[PDB]
Amino acid sequence: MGPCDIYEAGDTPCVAAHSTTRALYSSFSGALYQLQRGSDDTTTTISPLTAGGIADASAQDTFCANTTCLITIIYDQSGNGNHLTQAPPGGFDGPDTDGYDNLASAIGAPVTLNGQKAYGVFMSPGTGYRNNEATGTATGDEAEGMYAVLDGTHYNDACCFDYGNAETSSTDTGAGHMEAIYLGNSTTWGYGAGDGPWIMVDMANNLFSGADEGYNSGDPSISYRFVTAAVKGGADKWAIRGANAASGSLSTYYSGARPDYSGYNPMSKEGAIILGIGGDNSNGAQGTFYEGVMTSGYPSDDTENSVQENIVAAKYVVGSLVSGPSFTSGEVVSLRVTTPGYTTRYIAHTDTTVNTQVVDDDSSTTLKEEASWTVVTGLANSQCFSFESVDTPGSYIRHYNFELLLNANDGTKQFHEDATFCPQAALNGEGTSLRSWSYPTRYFRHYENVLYAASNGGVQTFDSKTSFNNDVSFEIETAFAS
Ligand SMILES: *[C@@H]1O[C@H](CO)[C@@H](O[C@@H]2O[C@H](CO)[C@@H](O)[C@H](O)[C@H]2NC(C)=O)[C@H](O)[C@H]1NC(C)=O
Ligand SMILES: OC[C@@H]1O[C@@H](OC[C@@H]2O[C@@H](O)[C@H](O)[C@H]2O)[C@H](O)[C@H]1O
Ligand SMILES: OC[C@@H]1O[C@@H](OC[C@@H]2O[C@@H](O)[C@H](O)[C@H]2O)[C@H](O)[C@H]1O
Repeated sequence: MGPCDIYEAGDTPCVAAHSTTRALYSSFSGALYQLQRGSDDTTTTISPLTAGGIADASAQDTFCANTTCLITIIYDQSGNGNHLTQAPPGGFDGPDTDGYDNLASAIGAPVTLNGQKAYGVFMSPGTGYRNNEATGTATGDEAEGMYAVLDGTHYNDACCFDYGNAETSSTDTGAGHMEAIYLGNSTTWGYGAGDGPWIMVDMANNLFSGADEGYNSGDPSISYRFVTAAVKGGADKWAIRGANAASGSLSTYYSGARPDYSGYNPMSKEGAIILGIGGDNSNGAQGTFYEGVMTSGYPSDDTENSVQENIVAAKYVVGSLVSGPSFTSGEVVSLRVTTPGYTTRYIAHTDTTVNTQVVDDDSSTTLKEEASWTVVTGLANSQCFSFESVDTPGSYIRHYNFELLLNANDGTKQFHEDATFCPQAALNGEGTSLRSWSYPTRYFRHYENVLYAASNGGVQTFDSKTSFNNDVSFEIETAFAS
């Protein structure tokens, strides 16, 4: 039995079921999600290896070979057709074309379910999926239950990383017009004990960590690499239950009556489905979606313990983020451009500007240093790396407004995440392709001799698809700074 089988057995069936990693029903064998490579814009679907099995990753790898990929659709295994597509603009606009949010990369969250490779949905700020016209999802004050397996170590405080019930107009229509899971350390509304993140319930104009608006000590900081967030709501009653999806039971952080404030009882849920964003399209949050569902009816604590147990069984385990050459901490390297007509330039810098210059043995000591980088363990992820200036120690290469700059490490989380880059076998085949970690859709890329955290096609002029593969492939060579 898969999650939704258990939910069916409990008389609280799924009305929406999403996951890019595995089937949620034992008998499901259809398409899980859809891909689309930047090479030719053509698509393809990835399904389970076998009925109710894990996703056929190799197929995604085959399809995305020597190019970039995005997840265009996360199908609803339930049959209701509540697939999740690119989120539209609402109370806020997305960073993508005409106000849309960004589709996520297909390789930003590689994992293995019981030894089998699969891909999660790594969402950077500005990314979001939605379905404003679902079927079967609770509305009005109707009871419902939901859950999700997220990455307890990927998130922020910006509004809002959700997965649940939202408004069908993509606008904030007031309190009680939402019921979605939330995971982050935002404190603009509710919040819990510790530094976070916290599993909270977005009920519109308020993320709730418990009964009282604002602070609630009953909701603890939950930060496992694989978190199971279970949330349910009914007639003047709801609850927050969390657990290490990798192992163990669900714990109850909240159980009781609706927060005692106008508009929260009875509820006024509209029935749309959102992911990685807020009900009015707030898109400043980040997270990782592995699998999750919504249901009709208030699930019994028992029913949920079964789902959790099944999850633990799925055996989630972080997957390799690196491919290609790769480096070793403490290694001093020099990165050479492979694009035809620029093959004698190296990634260097002029103060905080990271660019490409012509460096050779006649070059000054200063430039050989500005063109030499010390590779240290990824500031935000030990699997990957961060690049430190040889000439300017204490500073690393980080993206800002998507421009590679040379700033000093200020010890913060932001800096850490903006300075982490993961090695991938060069798209053109020559060397490595340095993929951002916090923005898996972006790679080190030179555009008119200046470095950017560019995507294969986008809203920035430097996101150009023209010469992309070459502009993101670099050869690792001996550091000029010896
Ligand atoms: C959410 O958690 C992060 C990480 O602990 C907090 O970030 C720090 O941010 C402040 C405000 O900029 C800096 O003084 C600290 O130096 C940062 N520390 C780290 C470790 O990054 C963030 O403030 C938290 N958000 C809220 C709303 O409380
Ligand atoms: O690389 C992208 C990103 O740029 C920096 O933030 C800019 C910030 O984001 C919006 O709220 C506003 O446009 C601006 O204040 C981050 O350092 C980096 O991750
Ligand atoms: O970074 C070097 C180079 O810049 C970008 O293209 C520049 C383009 O080429 C000629 O047609 C003109 O000089 C200019 O519009 C590429 O992305 C990159 O390889």
